[PDB]
Amino acid sequence: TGRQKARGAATRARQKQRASLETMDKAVQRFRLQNPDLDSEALLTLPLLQLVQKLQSGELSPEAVFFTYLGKAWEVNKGTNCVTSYLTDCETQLSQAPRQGLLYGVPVSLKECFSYKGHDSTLGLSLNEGMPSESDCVVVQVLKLQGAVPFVHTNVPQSMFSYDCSNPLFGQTMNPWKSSKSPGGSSGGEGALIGSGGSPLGLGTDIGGSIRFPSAFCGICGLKPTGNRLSKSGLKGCVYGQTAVQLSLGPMARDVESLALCLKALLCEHLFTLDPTVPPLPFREEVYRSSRPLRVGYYETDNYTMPSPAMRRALIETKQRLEAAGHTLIPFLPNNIPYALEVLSTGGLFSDGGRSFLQNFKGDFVDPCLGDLILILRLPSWFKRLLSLLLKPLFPRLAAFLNNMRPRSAEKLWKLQHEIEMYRQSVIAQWKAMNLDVLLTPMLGPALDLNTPGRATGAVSYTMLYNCLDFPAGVVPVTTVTAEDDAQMELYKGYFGDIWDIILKKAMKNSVGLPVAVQCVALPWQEELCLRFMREVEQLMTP
Ligand SMILES: O[C@@H](CNc1cc(-c2ccc3c(c2)OCCO3)ncn1)c1ccccc1
Repeated sequence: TGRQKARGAATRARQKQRASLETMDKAVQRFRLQNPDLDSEALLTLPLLQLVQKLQSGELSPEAVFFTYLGKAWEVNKGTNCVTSYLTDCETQLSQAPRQGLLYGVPVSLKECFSYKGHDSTLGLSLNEGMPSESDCVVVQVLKLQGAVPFVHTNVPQSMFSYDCSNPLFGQTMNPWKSSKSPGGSSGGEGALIGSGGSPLGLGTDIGGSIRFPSAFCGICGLKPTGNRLSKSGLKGCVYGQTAVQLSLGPMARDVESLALCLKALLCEHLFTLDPTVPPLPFREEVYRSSRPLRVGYYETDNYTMPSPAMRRALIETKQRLEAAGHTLIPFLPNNIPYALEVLSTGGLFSDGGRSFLQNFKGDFVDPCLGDLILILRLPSWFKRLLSLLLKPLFPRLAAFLNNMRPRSAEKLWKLQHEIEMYRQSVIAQWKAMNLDVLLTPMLGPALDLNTPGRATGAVSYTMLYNCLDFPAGVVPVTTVTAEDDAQMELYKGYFGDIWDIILKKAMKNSVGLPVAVQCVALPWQEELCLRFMREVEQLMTP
C-alpha cells in the first residue's frame, strides 16, 4: 500500500525510455533518406580497430558510423530491452569531437551507473529517479576527451547486486542469442547490446563478476582490471566506503584488441590529471604485444561450483590448444576458496549486515531476480545466527553465507580487512612459487535461465574470487554449447547438492548453441599481460 512513489517512478522511467527510443528512431530514419546507398552491414561488421582507422583517415564520416550503429542498437533493443536512455546531446558531441583522439567518432555504450550530465543513473531504484547527474563521471569525460561519442545508458538489475538483469523501472533485459536466458549481470544491457552488434565498445563495473558474466553469457570480451587502475569518481552506487572488496570498472567489446584500445585510450594524462588518486601507470604496449611463451596456471574446477560440461570442455580445449602453441600449462588452485567466498568476500560486501544496502529499497518494489537477498538481509542478526547454526550440518554452504551476512563491530571489520590483505599475499606466494605469468580458469556458462541467478549464489565462485584477491581478470568466448554437452547436463550433480546446485542444474539446461567462455587472470597491475594472454586464447580458439 506504500508504493505510491514506486508506481510513479516506474511510469516516468518508461516514458523517458520510450521517448529516447522514439527520438533515436526518428533520428536514424532522417539519416537513411539522405544516405540510402551506404553499406550499413559492412560498417556494423567492421571490427573496432578497422573502424577507428577509417574514422581517423576519413574514409567514413562520424555521422555515418554514429547513425548506422544508432539504428542497429534500436533494432536489437526490440528483442532485448537493453537501452534505458538515449544520451540527448551525443549528436552535438559528434560534431565537436576531439579530432586527433584515439577513439575519434567511436560511439560508446555506458552502463547506467556511469553518471552522464542531465540523465538519471537510477540503478533500477525508485529513490534515484528524477535526480539527473550534475556532470559526467571522470571516465566519461576522458572518453569524450579522447574523441568518443557516448550515446546510450544500458540496463542493470535493481541495485547491481545480481548477475541477472531486471528492475521495476525498465523491466527485464534478455539474452540476444535466446530470449529465455539471462544476458548476465549487472552489466547485462551492455552485453546484450554489444553481443548483438548494437555497440562496438562499452563500459561496465564488476564487483562479483559483473563484467565477466554478461561478456560470457552474451559471447563477447570483457576485462575487470585491478580496482584502482581506473577512476571510480562519478559512478553511481548503492553503498559507499566499503573498501574490503573493491569495485572495479573496465571495458566490454566484441574482441580483445578493442579492449586493449580502450584502456590505452583511458590511461592517459587526462584521467590522471582529472583524478590524481589513480596511479599514473601508462598502458604498456610492449607487454601487450609480446609473444614470449607463458607459464600458465590452470584448474578445470574450483571444487565449489561444479562446472557445466561446456565449461569443462572449453577449459580443456583451450588448455591443450595453448600447450600446442608452446605455453607451459601447470595445475594451480588458490588455497581456501570457500573461506574467500563465504567468509571474506561475503563478509566484505555485507560487513554491516546489509543496512546500508537496504535503505536504497525502503518503500520500493523488490525485483524477483534479486531472489532472497533483500529478504535475507532484512532478517535480524540473532535470527541469522540461529538459523545458520541449524542449517550448518545440513547445508554448510548456505549456513556459512548466512553467518557472514550479519553486522559487525569496527574491530571485527579491521580483522576481516587484514585477512584479505594476508590472503592476497598468500595466493601471490603460491603464484610466485610456481613462477606463473598468468592463470587460466573456467567461467560460469552457458547463460542461466531468467530469474535463476538470484537463487544460484554459489556460481559467483569463479569470478568473485578475483574481486576478493583484486587481480585483473577477463573473459574470452572459446566455444558454443553442443547438444552432447547439453545432454551431459542431466548427469550434473554439484559438489554440495543444496538448492544453489539444483537451481543452476536446471538453469543451465536448454542452452544448445549458446557461447561459453574461459577466464584469464594475472597479478595486480598487469592488465596488459592479462590482455596479451586473452588475445592468445582469442587467436587459438576462433573457428
Ligand atoms: O542467495 C543468497 C543471498 N544472496 C547473495 C548474493 C550475493 C552476491 C554478491 C555479489 C554479487 C552478486 C551476488 O551478484 C553478481 C555481482 O555481485 N552474495 C551473497 N548472497 C542466499 C544466502 C543465504 C541463504 C539463501 C540464499
